Amino acid sequence: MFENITAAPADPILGLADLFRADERPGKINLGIGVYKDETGKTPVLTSVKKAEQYLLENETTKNYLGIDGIPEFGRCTQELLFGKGSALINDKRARTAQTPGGTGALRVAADFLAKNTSVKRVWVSNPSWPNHKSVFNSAGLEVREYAYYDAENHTLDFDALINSLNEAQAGDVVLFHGCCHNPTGIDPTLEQWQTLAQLSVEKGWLPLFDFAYQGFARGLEEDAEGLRAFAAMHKELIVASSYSHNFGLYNERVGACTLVAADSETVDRAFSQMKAAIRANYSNPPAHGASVVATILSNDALRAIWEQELTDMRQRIQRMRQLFVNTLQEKGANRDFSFIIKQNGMFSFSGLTKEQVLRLREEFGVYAVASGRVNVAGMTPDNMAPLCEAIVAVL
Amino acid sequence: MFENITAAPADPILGLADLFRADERPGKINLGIGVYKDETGKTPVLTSVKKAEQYLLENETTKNYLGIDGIPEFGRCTQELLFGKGSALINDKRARTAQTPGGTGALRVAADFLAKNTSVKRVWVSNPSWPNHKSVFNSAGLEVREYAYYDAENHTLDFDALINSLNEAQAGDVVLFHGCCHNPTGIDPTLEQWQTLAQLSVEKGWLPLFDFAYQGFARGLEEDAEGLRAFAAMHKELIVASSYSHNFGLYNERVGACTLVAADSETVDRAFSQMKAAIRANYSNPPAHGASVVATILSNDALRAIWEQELTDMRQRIQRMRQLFVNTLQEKGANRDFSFIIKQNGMFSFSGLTKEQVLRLREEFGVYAVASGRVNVAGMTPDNMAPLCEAIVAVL
Ligand SMILES: Cc1ncc(COP(=O)(O)O)c(CN)c1O
Ligand SMILES: Cc1ncc(COP(=O)(O)O)c(CN)c1O
Repeated sequence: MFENITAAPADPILGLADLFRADERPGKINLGIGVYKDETGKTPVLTSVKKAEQYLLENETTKNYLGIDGIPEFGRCTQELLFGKGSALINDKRARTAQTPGGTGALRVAADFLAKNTSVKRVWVSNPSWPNHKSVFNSAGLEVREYAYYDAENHTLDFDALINSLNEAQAGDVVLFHGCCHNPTGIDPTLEQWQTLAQLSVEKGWLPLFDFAYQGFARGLEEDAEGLRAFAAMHKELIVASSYSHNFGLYNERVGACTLVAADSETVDRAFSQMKAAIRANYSNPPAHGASVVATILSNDALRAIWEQELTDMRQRIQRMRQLFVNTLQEKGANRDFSFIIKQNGMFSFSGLTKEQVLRLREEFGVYAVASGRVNVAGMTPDNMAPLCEAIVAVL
Repeated sequence: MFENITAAPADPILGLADLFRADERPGKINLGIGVYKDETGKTPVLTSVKKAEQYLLENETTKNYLGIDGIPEFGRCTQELLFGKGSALINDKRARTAQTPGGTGALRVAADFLAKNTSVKRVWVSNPSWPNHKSVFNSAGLEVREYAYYDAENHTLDFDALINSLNEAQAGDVVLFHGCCHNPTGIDPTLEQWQTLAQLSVEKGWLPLFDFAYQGFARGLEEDAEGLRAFAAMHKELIVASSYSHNFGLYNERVGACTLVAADSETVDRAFSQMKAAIRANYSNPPAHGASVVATILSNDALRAIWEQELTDMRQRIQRMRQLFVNTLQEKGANRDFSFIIKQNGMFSFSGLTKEQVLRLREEFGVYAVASGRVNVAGMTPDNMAPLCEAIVAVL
């Protein structure tokens, strides 16, 4: 049966790690990572998270299955985090949240629900986007189309091209929006541009799908949701796939949510029963540990206070590294203006390097970046900043 | 979109649960549960699991992503549990294991791998089987056909009718086998029958898919894989979906595995890359806590000794209840012969009640069982045994 199964290509983010590990050169730097890293080069367990795990160790009396949709307060809490504490969507019971294995899992559940219960045939993703986007929608049997987004010349959101590619793009098509900290560009719409897109979205009959993987990493917990919130005000229907992998450092516990909103309560319950039937035929019911940690933090005000500070420090570390990257570049002799880096948000940016400059830094120097020129600013430390910058000045 | 989504039909097993917590009238017995309960009626955390979780609290320094296929050690220990300590499959490197979200998640990733990389169009499951088998194979786009299994009259394995229905199965079809503790029947093949089914499988060209959700609950760890191991001896290729939800009490942490064996290592390496591509497009990589707990216990001889003892006592509790149920039925005055309960394995048996006898049992009060007649013997305690048997005698 398996004799003539072909190999499956190297994953563009994952494949680079092996290459790295296996290189065993001295002062090598990996900017191809997809995880926050602190000043010392590591990805620690948050203190709030370790305190909430001690609590669970002492209080759990059973590991009996969660409901198909998970922990209830996990769902109340992510609804307030996404839509704000007094949202009409919450008071009018127009939203339903299922706990899922990570943001990727929420995205696959949304895709299987849409494919099996709806007329959606196509989803529009930005060019560029996180490459596993195309694979979850394609696995569910959905066509993915690309809209323009980025200006390589100016390192900006070329809004006009985005709006023009989103023409025609039929009523009943899904448009996927990154809520904040665009991966791979770090270029986000302004609140005026989000409000325009929201208006255009209801004029055109699109179904907005927000991918929210990085809330809290651009400007703040509430600021980062204004885009979503501008759509949620004008739309009857909406889907949000969020992750708690980054803002809680819970990467391997698979903590995310898939939120469904419909015009009203009765319609969200009918549509959410089919979302649950899609979960049941995939993994049945969700991972409890990671999500229990999130519900314990978010609901205990001491713990939450400490988590918010831990998140603020992760956000400020990335902003320091963005200023220090372009300053050191100007100092070591960089030939080009790289100030756009300071404008961009979260852990990713396109460095503005050629595929051949990205192989030059791997081969010659210790520097590892994704072929696209995407670097992760959290991989830079005040310590490796000068050898990294000398190496890219050398390939400019 | 969503305006006219129809409600999903209530899940047979899970739908009874809410009717149960809505009754709240006094000495209600729920025998429709899918989990082990002890003499208290509780589903405890194993103390071996509490001990391994504290070790993880003290020793984890990161929650950074696992590989797509999960924890290594977890994979090796799963293969020795399944295939035995020195099996040629492990020494020839013919097997590859991916850590998965539960036994249901393993079934779904085997199903997407099979639907996307293979000529399989059908899977044969027994009649009866766990209701969710049809649904995960169907969500992957696979046809499920049914082979005969149970003898309603004699309460046995109708072997002649199973061989016969399986002659309709073509080469390149996957046949699904419950490894031990058949759900809902609890009727398992003898080793002589397993060996028959293996030989016949080799010459007719079936692809074996074993679902092993209860290893250790009928006889013992090794005794329970005896059937798997007869197929593994003569087959080039096979797939095993296993769960650690029941023998470890790790239900809501979603701990299972999917094992691929092929003719040789380079073939299973090429096919396993396609399996990992299917995982990546589903939930990206697996939940760490539960599998970390399984690998810690299995790795350490002290913890593994305590676990084996905890599994022994669960297995002996089910066996005592099977005995005490047919004895109490006898002395409470049952006019049917329930001897067959003693012969069956693990938590489930068909009681041999009609649809209208289980409805009246429930309404005329107390006892909740699946419409099918399926009873979970671990929901019976020495305390509720006589009123339960009272009510069953009352309806024959
Ligand atoms: C845009 C985007 N969406 C979804 C995800 C997935 O999140 P998770 O790690 O929980 O799968 C990522 C990766 N972190 C992402 O960058
Ligand atoms: C036969 C069978 N297979 C698979 C599963 C699923 O196991 P899990 O809960 O780990 O997904 C079950 C349910 N426990 C089952 O009874």
